[PDB]
Amino acid sequence: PEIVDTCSLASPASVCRTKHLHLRCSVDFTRRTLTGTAALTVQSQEDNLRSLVLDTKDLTIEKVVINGQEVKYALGERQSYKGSPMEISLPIALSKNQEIVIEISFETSPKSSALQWLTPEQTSGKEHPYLFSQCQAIHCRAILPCQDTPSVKLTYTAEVSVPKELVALMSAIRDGETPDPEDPSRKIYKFIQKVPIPCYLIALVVGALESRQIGPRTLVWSEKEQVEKSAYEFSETESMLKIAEDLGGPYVWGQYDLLVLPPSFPYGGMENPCLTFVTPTLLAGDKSLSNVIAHEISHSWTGNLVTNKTWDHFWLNEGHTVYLERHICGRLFGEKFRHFNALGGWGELQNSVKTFGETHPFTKLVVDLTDIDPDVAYSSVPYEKGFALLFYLEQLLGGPEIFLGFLKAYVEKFSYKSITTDDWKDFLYSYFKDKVDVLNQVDWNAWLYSPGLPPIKPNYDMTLTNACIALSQRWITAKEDDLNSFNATDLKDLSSHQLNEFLAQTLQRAPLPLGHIKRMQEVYNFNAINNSEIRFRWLRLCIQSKWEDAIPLALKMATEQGRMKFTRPLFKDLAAFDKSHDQAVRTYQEHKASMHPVTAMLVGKDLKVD
Ligand SMILES: N[C@@H](CCC(=O)Nc1ccc(OC[C@@H](O)c2ccccc2)cc1)C(=O)O
Ligand SMILES: [Yb+3]
Ligand SMILES: [Yb+3]
Ligand SMILES: [Yb+3]
Ligand SMILES: [Zn+2]
Repeated sequence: PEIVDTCSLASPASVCRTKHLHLRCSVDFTRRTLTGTAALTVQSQEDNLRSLVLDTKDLTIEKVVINGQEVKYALGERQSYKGSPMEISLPIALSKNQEIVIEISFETSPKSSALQWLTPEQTSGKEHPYLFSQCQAIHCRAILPCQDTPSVKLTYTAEVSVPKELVALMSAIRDGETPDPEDPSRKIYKFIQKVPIPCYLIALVVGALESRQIGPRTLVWSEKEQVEKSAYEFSETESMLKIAEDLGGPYVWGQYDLLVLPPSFPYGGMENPCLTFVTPTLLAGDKSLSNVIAHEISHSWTGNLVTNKTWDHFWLNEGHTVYLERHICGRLFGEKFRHFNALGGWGELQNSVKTFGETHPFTKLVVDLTDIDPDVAYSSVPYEKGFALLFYLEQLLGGPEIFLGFLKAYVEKFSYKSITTDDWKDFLYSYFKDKVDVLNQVDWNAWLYSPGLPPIKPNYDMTLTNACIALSQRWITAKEDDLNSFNATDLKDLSSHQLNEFLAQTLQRAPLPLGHIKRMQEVYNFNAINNSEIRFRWLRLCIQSKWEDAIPLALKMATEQGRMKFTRPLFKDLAAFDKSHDQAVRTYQEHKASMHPVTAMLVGKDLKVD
């Protein structure tokens, strides 16, 4: 038995394992480069090892040093999105289990697909620049040479130099600050990560950062003007950490800090160990998007502790994480709320399947990513098909109490390791050996490997959903003589989550007649709502229903923030509406140079330009 990562060009885990990284680097805002040395401790897994291969993407290599001597190296030609393979020739041949430190002096490209450089005018303070990393899935190679695969896990110590008036933070514990020994006006921040992580969890941020304390092991980081709203928005963090510890075992990372990025941050969150990255679009002003925090918190076990071996098995990361997320929200707000969110996720699943097509290879639970850019295939499917499976099994195996017992053991058995769907399923059968017959009733083939909607829908409690269906249906079937009965009172007992679910449900039946959508704004005033989730679905409904007045609103939102879940479909909807098409394409061309590289490439492909 042997399994290879088809997203990596580096030497595989069965040949050699990276065990440690010493990073010393300089952050240069003038050149937009990351400069420095990456010292890799490498353990050989076979006898007679003469050379290894590492991943790179648009990297400049200065020199390769092994034991104080320069050695031979060769970069192969670029294989599109995978980058360029780097063969390093070792001077002394390695036996099984032997270690060598390989020091690579590197410079990053200004166009690194891992990083976004912000000018002062692109930030909030407007006086200092900004940089952030997003390595997931395979962008770490665009920062440093590494085995860019989640099948390898490594500790790391880092030392990064930044201008005196800026703060560096990494996916590690802060080791304190001391001025550069060979310095301009600079500060050299030190970091240590004692826990072995996959390299996609390596992260760096540099900007005019200030912090506020909101929990015993939690600090919110952001620019001065965001720190206030953030401290309030995420107050529930420690209480979420506590419930997550009860569900998955002890939290091993020591510290759980949050960082609120610039609006161009491409995701809801990123579970960078010790330092969760979140979008500023979470700042609703009422804590209502805090499920995203629960999500990143849950990754401290499912994802960061037990890690997908290859990206083919991404669903292990996200399925279990969404499962724990919804349990945190459930234990906080009630079991009925947990069902409401679970049904809404099925809803999102339905949408991804309709969008891709019910026979699309990207709707499979386990996808073959041979010659597929992980960024193109990314969707809600692994999240929600993954949640549905676990949810279904939970109901099948006798409830959440029993299944959370499996979950805890699963985290315990596979902690600090990298696993496949098969390891998971094999452990499932091992744990529930008293229930093998029940497990053989499940259509494993269809769930794991079939496209489309799952072969079976779980059971959902409907308490909080009914009012959403009632109202959505009323609008969807509305005629002229219903329009005057619609009223602000329709919304009186609805939470922001229910409002969102109402719009999601109505969006599935778009377009609605223009007159009806105009009447919707007349009676509900959905334009005045700043909740990003609500605004997003609302503006999509408007654009898809041919409302011209919504064009500048959707244009504003699509470019005033970068979160791909909002930005991409807004651009797509605006391209599909003939009134806005030209303007959508023009707006993207003006904004693309100052957008995030991954977001730019994706929106560009969405729009069929370049
Ligand atoms: N982890 C964060 C979001 C950023 C992220 O997951 N990045 C990312 C990007 C591309 C990926 O690609 C693999 C993906 O294309 C895929 C799709 C379907 C099935 C398996 C894998 C995986 C993760 C979070 O959950 O809050
Ligand atoms: Yb150089
Ligand atoms: Yb340079
Ligand atoms: Yb009627
Ligand atoms: Zn996740």
